[PDB]
Amino acid sequence: KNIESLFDYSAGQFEFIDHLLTMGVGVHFAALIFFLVVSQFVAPKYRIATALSCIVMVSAGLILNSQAVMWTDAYAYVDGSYQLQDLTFSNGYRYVNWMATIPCLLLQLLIVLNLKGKELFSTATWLILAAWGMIITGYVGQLYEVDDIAQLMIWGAVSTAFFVVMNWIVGTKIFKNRATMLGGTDSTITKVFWLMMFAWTLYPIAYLVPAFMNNADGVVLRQLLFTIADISSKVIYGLMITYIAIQQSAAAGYVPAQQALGRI
Ligand SMILES: *C/C=C(C)/C=C/C=C(C)/C=C/C1=C(C)CCCC1(C)C
Ligand SMILES: CCCCCCCC/C=C\CCCCCCCC(=O)O
Ligand SMILES: [Cl-]
Ligand SMILES: [Cl-]
Repeated sequence: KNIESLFDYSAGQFEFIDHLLTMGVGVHFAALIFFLVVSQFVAPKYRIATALSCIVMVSAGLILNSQAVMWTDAYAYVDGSYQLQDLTFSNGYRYVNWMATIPCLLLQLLIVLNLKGKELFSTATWLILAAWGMIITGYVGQLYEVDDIAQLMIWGAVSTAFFVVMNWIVGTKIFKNRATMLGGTDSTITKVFWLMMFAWTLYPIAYLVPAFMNNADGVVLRQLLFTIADISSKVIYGLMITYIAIQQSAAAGYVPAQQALGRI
């Protein structure tokens, strides 16, 4: 049901996609160790924001690892090209993983925005419901990326509605709570918003690839877009969230944070 299954791949195409996924694994698990070691310099009220980056690194790293092995399982070099065998490859498992990873990305944002208690629980709940609506409708949509492009487009429009509303909740909370933030991170959090708008928008572009580039090179392009998007939305994002957490920790008087920033 996926466009990947439609084509044979050149050695170059096949190996490049393998390398993209493998590099993806390496970057996320390398970042994992960084987040782990810097977590001790985060104040208790923000430390979970850095823990969530560890959780996202392993979750994302595992899905990329799984995709890479699925890729090599599904294709074998036969008569001069990589051809589909008995096992299958699908990006559908990425969508399932987003059900977990996107709530984690959203939660760590709410934490460094200094949301607490009732507002935190209510905002997270609405955000996660919007996100799940987006992911589920998008998942249904990509079931038709070969059979019914029109249906892909309509489910995509519904998903985009959830996306836009989710982004509005995010922006509203960011620009409202920006003033509460310490150590100059009121400025930093503004860049985080724009990073999210940029990086998360790469995913619907990848979703539309079967509509505007239904060939083997389109398959490469989509994996390339996912790679840019994953690294930006999880790793670069996580680094900014952790920076914000440490900076606010230091400004709040947490001595390990002050000491850590002092060494650099
Ligand atoms: C780490 C993974 C992330 C941040 C994934 C984000 C995914 C999206 C923003 C997906 C958006 C979609 C649309 C807005 C329309 C087409 C269907 C989706 C689900 C690909
Ligand atoms: C934050 C951005 C992270 C970027 C990650 C992607 C790094 C590698 C990017 C690709 C370089 C272009 C490779 C040339 C493609 C050759 C075409 C092919 O062989 O199929
Ligand atoms: Cl604290
Ligand atoms: Cl993920």
